[PDB]
Amino acid sequence: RIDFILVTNEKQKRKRQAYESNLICLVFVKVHAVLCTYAEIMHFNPATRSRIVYFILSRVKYQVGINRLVSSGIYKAAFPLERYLLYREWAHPRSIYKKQPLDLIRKYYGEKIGIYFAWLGYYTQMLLLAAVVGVACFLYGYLDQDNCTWSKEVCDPDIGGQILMCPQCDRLCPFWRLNITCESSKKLCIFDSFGTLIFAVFMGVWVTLFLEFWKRRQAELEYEWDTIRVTLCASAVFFWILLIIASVIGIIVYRLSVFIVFSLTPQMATSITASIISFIIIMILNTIYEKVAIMITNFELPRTQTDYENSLTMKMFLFQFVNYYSSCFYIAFFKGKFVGYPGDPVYLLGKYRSEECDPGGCLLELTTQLTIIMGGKAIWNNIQEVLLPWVMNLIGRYKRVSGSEKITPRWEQDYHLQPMGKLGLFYEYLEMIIQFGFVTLFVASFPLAPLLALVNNILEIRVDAWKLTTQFRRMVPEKAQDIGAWQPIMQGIAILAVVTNAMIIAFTSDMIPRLVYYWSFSIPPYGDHTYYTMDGYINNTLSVFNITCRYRDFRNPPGHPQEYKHNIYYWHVIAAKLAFIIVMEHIIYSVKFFISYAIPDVSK
Amino acid sequence: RIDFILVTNEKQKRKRQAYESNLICLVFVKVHAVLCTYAEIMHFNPATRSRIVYFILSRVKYQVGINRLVSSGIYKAAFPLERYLLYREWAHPRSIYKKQPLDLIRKYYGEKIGIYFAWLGYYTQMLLLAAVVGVACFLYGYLDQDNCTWSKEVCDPDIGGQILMCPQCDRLCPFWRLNITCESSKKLCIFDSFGTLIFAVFMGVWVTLFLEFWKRRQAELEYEWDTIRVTLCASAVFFWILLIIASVIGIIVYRLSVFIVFSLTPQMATSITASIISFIIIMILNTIYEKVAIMITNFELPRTQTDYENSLTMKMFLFQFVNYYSSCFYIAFFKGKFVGYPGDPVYLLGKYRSEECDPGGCLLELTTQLTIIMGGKAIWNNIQEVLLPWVMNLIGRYKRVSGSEKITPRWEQDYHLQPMGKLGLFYEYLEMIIQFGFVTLFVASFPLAPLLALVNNILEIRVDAWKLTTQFRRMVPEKAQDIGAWQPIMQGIAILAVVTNAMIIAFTSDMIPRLVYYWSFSIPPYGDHTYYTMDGYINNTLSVFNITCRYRDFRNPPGHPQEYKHNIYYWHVIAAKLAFIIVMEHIIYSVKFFISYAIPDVSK
Ligand SMILES: [Ca+2]
Ligand SMILES: [Ca+2]
Repeated sequence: RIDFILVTNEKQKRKRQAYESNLICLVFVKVHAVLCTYAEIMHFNPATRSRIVYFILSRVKYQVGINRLVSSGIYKAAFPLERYLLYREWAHPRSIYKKQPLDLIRKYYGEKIGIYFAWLGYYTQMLLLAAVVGVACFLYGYLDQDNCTWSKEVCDPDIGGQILMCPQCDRLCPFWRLNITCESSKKLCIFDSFGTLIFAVFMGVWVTLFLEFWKRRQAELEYEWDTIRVTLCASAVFFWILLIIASVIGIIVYRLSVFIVFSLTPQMATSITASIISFIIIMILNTIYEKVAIMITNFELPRTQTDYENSLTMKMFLFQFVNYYSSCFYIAFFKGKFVGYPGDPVYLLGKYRSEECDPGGCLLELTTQLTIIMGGKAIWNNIQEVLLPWVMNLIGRYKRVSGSEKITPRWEQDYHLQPMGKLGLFYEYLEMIIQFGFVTLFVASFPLAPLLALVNNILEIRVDAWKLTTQFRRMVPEKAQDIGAWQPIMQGIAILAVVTNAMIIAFTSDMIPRLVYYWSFSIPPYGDHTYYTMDGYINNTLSVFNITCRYRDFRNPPGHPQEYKHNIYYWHVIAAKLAFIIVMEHIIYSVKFFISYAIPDVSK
Repeated sequence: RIDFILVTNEKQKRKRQAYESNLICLVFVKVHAVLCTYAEIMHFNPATRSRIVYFILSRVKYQVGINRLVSSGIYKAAFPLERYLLYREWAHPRSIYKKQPLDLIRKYYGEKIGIYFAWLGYYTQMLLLAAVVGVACFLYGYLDQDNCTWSKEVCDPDIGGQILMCPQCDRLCPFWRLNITCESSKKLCIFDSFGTLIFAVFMGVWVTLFLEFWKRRQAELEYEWDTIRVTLCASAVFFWILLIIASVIGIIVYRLSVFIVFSLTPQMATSITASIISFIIIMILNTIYEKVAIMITNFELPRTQTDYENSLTMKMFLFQFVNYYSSCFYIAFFKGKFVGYPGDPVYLLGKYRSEECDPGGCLLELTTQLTIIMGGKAIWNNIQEVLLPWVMNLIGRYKRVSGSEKITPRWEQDYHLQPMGKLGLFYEYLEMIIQFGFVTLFVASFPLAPLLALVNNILEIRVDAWKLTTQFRRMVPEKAQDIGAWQPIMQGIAILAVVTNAMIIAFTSDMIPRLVYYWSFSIPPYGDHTYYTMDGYINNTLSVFNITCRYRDFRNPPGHPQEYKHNIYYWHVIAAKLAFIIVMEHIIYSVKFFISYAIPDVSK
């Protein structure tokens, strides 16, 4: 029974006939394994039966491997050929919610694809406790939003009506009031109130437990399963940061476009629309960033893709890092900053002015860009994988695909299946490490981003199950362990996540400015109250600006001793911002030190 | 030739005679190795000749090892028996400065003691580049101290003479002027000026390079050489923090003693004297902390000392951490804080007041406590090791000790030598990890603390060479690698050092308050000058206090809007303190990420 099938005319022909000769123990050439004699050199099962015959295909070149032989063009394809159950209890409609038979991914696909499919299946249950603490925040961020006087002053037009602010832009830009920030700041109080600073502190607890409990999990998965130089790297990173700023400026021009033609408030309709339009070009500029990441690595020194696990990963992911997240690193740490003396922008070192944010925290503009990137990439990378097959279950496959595991010699049909690609699950880990660096990078806001990534991870655990089972020409059942190049990147994201979640709460969410006013401006030092009460916070926080209106900034009022230089309060909150950065990092980095000390990695 | 020598009466006698029987292939019993037959079970040289016969002594107990046999009392001692050169070119006066033959510590003592003696020898050259950048600071902290107007106002009695401060203590405590802080603040400007915030940033660069270049070094050393549970651990840490605060209060009462009987200013003579008196009791309370660390581990569960490498290390070092450093963690983060409304102390939750620091930064009280702890422990732990032998080279040893390597059967003389102790180089790594967590914990101040620890590490590299060669009964040449339990502790000190050096500069050194005044109070916002100049900083920084005098604090003057609550400036500097914590950690933790990425660990 079959294990692997292969498929200037006479000049390449003599290059081909000599390799098949010592392999011996259109028309497609069968193999079958002499089977034992290469099973002792490396340390039955049809998934293993394709392994050893690929190990046979590894050593013997020619006299004058299919690495350069298929890349030259002599061969057109070389490919291989339990499956019935993986369409029923693990694939689609006949049943879709049943626990994943991960040891029956060893049975078919091994651990190249299993260590993604248990890292996905662990991720989903680890997103389950992370989504109820999104629903918990959705409970007391919305249902508790009837008294909290953050999003009650802003929607009462008596506390939030007469608050006449300044324009942001220069021309065609109004003196816009408050009471136009209510439909955004009635749902803003579910994203920030108290159970996000519980939740992001929980997320920092979560991601540093998501790691370590997976570190115990993959150890259990390791248990149940087997076991000129500084000049060349310079001009690869140096053209890169020149192309980072293209991606940072990609959103902003498409921020310069849609905001003109426009003007369920239109402000939510626009922030959806620009995060659709920027989602178009980040879908486009993703294609270029794969092609300019290949041509920099082949212009880099020789190693087959096998070294691109260390080099294309650190370039193509890190392009995707810049392509996806450095737009969101704009709406978060660089958008809302740099207003000055006459509302002085930094003018962005050119002839135009720079742009500002709104007085609710600029987190809502993030949290919809966060939503419909990670929930648009969830759609678009699970609609692209039902459009490649150009149908969803055309043929019946009721008694036929049982037979395709029975015997059913069909390799003319398996030639029609698309090849897996030269890089395997590199493109599939990429769209999840992109998702994982969305659930943990910008999560203070939108705590249901686990739930959105939960029902995604009930489908993506099943749609990637389905296209591996039905659609793709079968990948070689390679045995790897420790998923590899992403685990320093996940920890590289997670240590960056403890910084950036804390920088989300401090520098792009006005909850520390709320925390402080509760504790240090409604006490009678600088305040007018008896005990702690959040009454009167929206007038009590911002800076007036004489016509020589308020703007989202902590600055001395004009007509005071040192005006448009900061306050005690810009100084206190930025000192409490920087303390919250300092405290919550030194606690989460201690709990990361404690929890990894509290439980050993190897299985109990 | 000899490899290892051993040495109710009849009741213990029958327990003894049966072990020697199958070992066969006062009066001291020789051994010599049947030598080959245990050299294949584990994977010539007299240093190895004592290894394999100790490996022979490992398996065969008795029928009814010297672990429990010498601990019971049947045996009185069991011990073992190239050496001429290690007294000449590596030991003392005949020659003392010659490069250490570290591979000739493999020749005699192996890698139990060699991996300390190359970790010391690397440490010394890595303290050499760290001491010139102490001399560089000693150049432009002293020789540049003629204009800097920090320590020129304080010694000019015209800028620092009329500055009439407040008392610190309550009774017998004066209204003390300035011009009594000049002899301390003429040498204060060598400890803090610019080339300490270069140097501590250099130290944070240094310790994160001291690690990684040793990580490359020990890899080269690995290359050239071989290859109820939560309830029991609770009440060990819970009685401990009750004994931490004894060590914190150990200094303060001996701060309450000497400061009464007293009152080259007497203030330098007192800070030497109390850091002599606290050095007495920390020498005393060290003895208790060894005895209460043993009796907690034998009251903990059974493992011979072999598990005490993981448990006595994490208790006895961590006692020494608390015994030595938590006095210096008092003079640094908890001494100079908590002054309040009528100069309100926190009263230390009792019937007495609390105590304050001086207006130069409280770093000088640290830097002499830092000096004469680490330079008194350098004396006392290298005078205790010339007093145990009760002489230094009594006998001639010119042609005799050459003969002790020639043959010279002398085991009656080697019985007189003191035993090495049950724990080996645990007490010798301890006094250096104590020194290493002095060079890197509290180093912003005293940049010659590498040079003090350099000439120490020319003697300690030689006095520990000498007592290993002449004095001690020879340790068993055990082969270990990665020095072990201290390498997570060194990295545990070093990641704590990046925090605490930055917390030295910010929270216990007024250089950030100098940095800020240079940049943000002598510009005309809040200032009265044309360009940046450090003129007028000592009046311009502190808080007046109506009789209702200045004190080292950033507070609103009485008779202002919200008095004795902080300023823009307490708010700016503490925001720039916390930023300097944030920036220099995120740069040093990035350079730690960059340098460990820049160079691979395994040898080139
Ligand atoms: Ca997929
Ligand atoms: Ca010593």
